[PDB]
Amino acid sequence: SITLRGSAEIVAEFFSFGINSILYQRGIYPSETFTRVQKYGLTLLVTTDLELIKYLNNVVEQLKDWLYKCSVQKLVVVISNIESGEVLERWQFDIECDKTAKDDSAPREKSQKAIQDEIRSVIRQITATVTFLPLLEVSCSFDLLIYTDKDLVVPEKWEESGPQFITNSEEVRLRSFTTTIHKVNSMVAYKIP
Amino acid sequence: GSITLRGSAEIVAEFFSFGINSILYQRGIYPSETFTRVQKYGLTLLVTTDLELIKYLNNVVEQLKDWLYKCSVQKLVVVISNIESGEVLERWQFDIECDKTSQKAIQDEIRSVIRQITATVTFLPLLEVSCSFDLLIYTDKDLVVPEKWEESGPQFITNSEEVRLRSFTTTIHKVNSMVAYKIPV
Repeated sequence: SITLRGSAEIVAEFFSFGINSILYQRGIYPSETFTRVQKYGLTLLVTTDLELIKYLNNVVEQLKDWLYKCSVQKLVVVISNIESGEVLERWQFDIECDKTAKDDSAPREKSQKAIQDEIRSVIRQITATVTFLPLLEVSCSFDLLIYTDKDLVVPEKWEESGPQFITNSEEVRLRSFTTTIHKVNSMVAYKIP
Repeated sequence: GSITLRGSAEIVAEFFSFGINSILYQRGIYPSETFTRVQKYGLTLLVTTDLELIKYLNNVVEQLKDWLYKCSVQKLVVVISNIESGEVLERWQFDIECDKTSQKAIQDEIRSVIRQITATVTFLPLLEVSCSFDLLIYTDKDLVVPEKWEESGPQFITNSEEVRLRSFTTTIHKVNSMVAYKIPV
């Protein structure tokens, strides 16, 4: 059994490792930037750069918050050529949320194993994605997007931003894990050569 | 759907290998740590490193590289089925575009395949039980095919835990033959 207490966390945790494993599997940050660790029963890499750690701790944390409340539905990783500004790759996580859970008599029935396994297969897929994605050879920087309700108060630093879709694109839809309180559809979108 | 492998023989085999590999990875048939990244044709590819499999996937692919140099094999079909159940779980079908026998060319081919395989694994349910592989080499009713290859086929077992796969077996199914004609007038 599992509760909003934690299902908020599980998904936040996912975004940490995912965003890391995206950044590493892409060439966003240097390969030696990251360290080899165990989670979900795979070996993923998380970053070492203090700047990037402090950064992600803030987002993983801020998401944990909003997930509890069901404010956030989209999280996007926008990979853009820092030389030009142009967008080259775009990882997009849709978050179907079950509002009627704050009000649940009993915790949902679903083993840790279950959920920690649906993910093992998502992350696993994102990894095998490496073949057909085009290679980023220009200096690229990333950026997060969070989609949320107008009916929410967001800390002062954030600010409204264009969607930044890819001029000429090709998407590929991926597996979707779910805690029964949060479903996360994941799909990548690359620039057609 | 079904994936189309176009090319000469020395190649189409290698492609099959890359695909049947990707399937084993993304479906968690073997573990994650079973595999490794290797680069060939300027691409990165996931391939397995369990010696059992390599031996087997090799002998079957070599014999396939052969039947192919003359376009005798029409389609390969992989049939992941529950091992006690019997019930099929999913089929992976490869249609062959046979050419009897630069690099930008190959490159695009591999991608379309891995990309196909990948977009597919999206819609499949999670696997959760033990299971058997059944490779089906579909060939011309006529063939140098040794008797053993048909019906029983060569196979291997792995009772060792940590691996979904339990038996992988190949078998040749001879069906008909095709001849392309024109009609100049």
